[PDB]
Amino acid sequence: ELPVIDAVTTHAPEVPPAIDRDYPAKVRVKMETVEKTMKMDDGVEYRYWTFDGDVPGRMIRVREGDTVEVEFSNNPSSTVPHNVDFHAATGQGGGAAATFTAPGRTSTFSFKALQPGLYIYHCAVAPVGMHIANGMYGLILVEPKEGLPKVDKEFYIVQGDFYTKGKKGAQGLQPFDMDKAVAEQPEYVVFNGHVGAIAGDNALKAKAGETVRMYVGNGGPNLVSSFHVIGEIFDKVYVEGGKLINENVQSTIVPAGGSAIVEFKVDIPGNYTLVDHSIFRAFNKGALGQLKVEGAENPEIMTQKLSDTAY
Amino acid sequence: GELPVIDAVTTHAPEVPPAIDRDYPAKVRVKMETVEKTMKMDDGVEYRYWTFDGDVPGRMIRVREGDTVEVEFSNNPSSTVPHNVDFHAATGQGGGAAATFTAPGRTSTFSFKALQPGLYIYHCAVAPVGMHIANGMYGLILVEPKEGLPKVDKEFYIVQGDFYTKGKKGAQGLQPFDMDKAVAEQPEYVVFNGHVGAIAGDNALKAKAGETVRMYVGNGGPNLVSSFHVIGEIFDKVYVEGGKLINENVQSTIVPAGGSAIVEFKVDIPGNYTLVDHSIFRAFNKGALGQLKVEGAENPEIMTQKLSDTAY
Amino acid sequence: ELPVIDAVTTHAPEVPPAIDRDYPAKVRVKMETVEKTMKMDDGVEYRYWTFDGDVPGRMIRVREGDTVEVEFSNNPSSTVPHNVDFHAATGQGGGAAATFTAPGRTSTFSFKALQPGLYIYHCAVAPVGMHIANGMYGLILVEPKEGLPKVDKEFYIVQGDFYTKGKKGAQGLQPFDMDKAVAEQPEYVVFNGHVGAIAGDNALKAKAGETVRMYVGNGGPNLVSSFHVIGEIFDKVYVEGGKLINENVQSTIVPAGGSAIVEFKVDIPGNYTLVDHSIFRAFNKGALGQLKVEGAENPEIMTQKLSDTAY
Ligand SMILES: [Cu+2]
Ligand SMILES: [Cu+2]
Ligand SMILES: [Cu+2]
Ligand SMILES: [Cu+2]
Ligand SMILES: [Cu+2]
Ligand SMILES: [Cu+2]
Repeated sequence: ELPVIDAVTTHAPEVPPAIDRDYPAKVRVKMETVEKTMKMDDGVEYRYWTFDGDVPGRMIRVREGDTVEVEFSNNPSSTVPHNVDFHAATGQGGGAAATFTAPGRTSTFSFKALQPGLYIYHCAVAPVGMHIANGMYGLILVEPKEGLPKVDKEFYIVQGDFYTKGKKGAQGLQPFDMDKAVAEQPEYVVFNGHVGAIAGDNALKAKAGETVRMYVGNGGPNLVSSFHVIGEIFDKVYVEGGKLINENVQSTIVPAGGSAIVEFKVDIPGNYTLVDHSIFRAFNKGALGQLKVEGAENPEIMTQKLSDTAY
Repeated sequence: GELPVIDAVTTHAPEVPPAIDRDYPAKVRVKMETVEKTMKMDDGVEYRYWTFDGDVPGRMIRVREGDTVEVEFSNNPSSTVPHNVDFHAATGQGGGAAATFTAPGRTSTFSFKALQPGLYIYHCAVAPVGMHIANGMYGLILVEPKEGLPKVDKEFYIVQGDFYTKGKKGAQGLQPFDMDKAVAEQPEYVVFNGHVGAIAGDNALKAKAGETVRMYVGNGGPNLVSSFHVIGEIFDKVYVEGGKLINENVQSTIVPAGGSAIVEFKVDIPGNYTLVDHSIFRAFNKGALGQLKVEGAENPEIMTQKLSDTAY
Repeated sequence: ELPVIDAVTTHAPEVPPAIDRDYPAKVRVKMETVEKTMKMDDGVEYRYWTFDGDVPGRMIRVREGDTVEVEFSNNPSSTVPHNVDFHAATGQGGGAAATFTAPGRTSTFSFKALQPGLYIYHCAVAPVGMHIANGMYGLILVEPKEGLPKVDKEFYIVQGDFYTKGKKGAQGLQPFDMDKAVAEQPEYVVFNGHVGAIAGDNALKAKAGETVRMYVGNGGPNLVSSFHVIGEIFDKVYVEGGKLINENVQSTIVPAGGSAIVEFKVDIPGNYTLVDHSIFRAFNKGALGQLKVEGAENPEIMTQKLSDTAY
């Protein structure tokens, strides 16, 4: 039958390596759900529900035609059951029924990855919106049979909207707020679970001259992202994460429960800012990340300020 | 004047008219009636709907690019206001709205040429436009390419809409339209085909394992943009924004307000597949949830049941 | 080096002429920021922050491979500094750092236009959302080296959402409302800065038989547009302002901080209404424009009302 291979899965913002196999395999993935309290912002704590200890879950990377076998464990300290719906999976609930797992239990199931693409996976236990809004989502990349083109740098980015009882900035442990969630009025909108998770000392890094690809998911639960990198243009966009390629795009829509792949070349050093360009989200609710690029200046691409005079 | 005349075959949702087996233009005659009527929105919740032909959405029309569409548009004498129709398929003043303004008890006729293929919203455009749309007056007209569309085993007609009631969702009785919530874009219900449960439970769509499925998806709005997804399926093909461009291997696709999309997939194994707007509180808290029930033989090679349950 | 050329820029809804040049140039652009009070609607005044005296800024048109040299002046009557982030620019802030300009000063800098497309530019001084929400955005078109196809008529259209302390209709000078902006609850949604800016006596004009191209931007700050022209179908859409072309589209998404190009032939006379088809925006918040087309009727394309009888 098919050979068995253990999956390499990565914590955001890292991405598993490209697959060098030209035949189908049974790829074994282990996942654990963990409820834990973490910092959403300075002085603000939140009780996240997570795949494997953070938001988003770890990235999976398989090849079209693979069978994906999932061993799904719910930590005994969890208060509720959890499960997983893979948008990459064809069949009931994307796997949700087969993976329904009470605290302190393990479920196993498998599915065939019939189509390439970049797929959200998320918990689907009722009330589904709360399980997602507490942070239970990630991406699985299903490569085309021939692979994707080579790039220098790859990053794993997932946007989410969060609903707290207090206003943004209100200190302490902030509970989930169902009324704000139903009204689609989030207090925080973030990349990778937390304000500053990929900014500042957590900034992404590259060098001038390098090609960059970002695997961008939107776990929602509710918002649609107008995704943009300040100071860059997307040379290529895989539209809605599908096969169709657009070029020379400044800002691209990432549907709720959907994805996009964007590619660009960083030509000169600087700090490049990832945003949701519904711009009060970025500068007032947290939807802001950084890519720091080192290397040599090149005035032919962009200069510093050349003069300052009276007007 | 010398074209043959064909009576249109139109369908109530979720059904779709047969494919056109024509490689030549015709004059297609369409009859429409507008009716105001109280129906159930949800358990114990009633709503005064304004409708094309007695339900939400209106009946689906299907013609071929290059056809002349002759519309006979009647407003039921019981209606309280005039109604008309703007076809996004039509080129010219108001998409036909200027030519179809019809008082209760009257009938208007006009015609237009369907110059471009696509999947087009049609809706009432009487002032105030947002209320006429928000009360349910929208449908789809499919204009086929001259060579037709590929064959598929099953076709469905789905239209999302957002609704604005004075009471909160669940509040019992006849709920009036709430202008202030509509202007704020804060709907109480978000539904497929006009009502909670319209294509779920006993009303679920039906297919058999092995069949290819095409869904004609509209968004009448008035206000929301849909992130459309089928739980347990991947879109093999998407006609982007309802146009000529085809995307493939898409999990969730944007349906603009007043816009559309065509999606296609193959249902490989049995199960209950859920249509949602994946702005997910709309799906599970406001009604934007449909079901496709597929019967046939299991296939563990596509997906298994739970294989084991052990202590962790 | 490069020949130096002065830019021809235009106030909306006009577009600069097509570029016939077959060689790269250094294109000099002068921009001034001005804060001024203008009418938003009948009896409603608003303190706008503008590029060159209105909303949107003047449209810039250059050729892929040009160097764009910007002379950026901030009027001494301004209360705060202003700058510009060009989405067409590759590098720090899209130029925002290099163009940071206090009231009464002029900055200069330059950047190379590396990719064709239709790009938003906007102010990026903190708080970014407020500078954008007060009116500081425009479009720059970067033509492909071979130019775009010829059309008869071209228009410059930019949607924006505005946040006033009072409800829509409230008279007098209306201050910016930060709370409504953070909540994404605008009072006005308009084309080109004001209610009626391209309607009525300000309507766009064409003649039956002409091909029309609209360069459509969305300055936001927050809303995504479902752009539609009542009575027309888009023959061509440059998706998200990029290279990919869709055809036969009734309504297209314009991302926040993004753009689209749409093209259609006007076949018969009439009044064709530009709307955001999130339709309460168009008929209750101001997102309504008009294209008046003169010429001969053609009943084979659409008839008038042919009869009115009893039912
Ligand atoms: Cu869960
Ligand atoms: Cu999902
Ligand atoms: Cu009506
Ligand atoms: Cu419409
Ligand atoms: Cu400014
Ligand atoms: Cu920007």
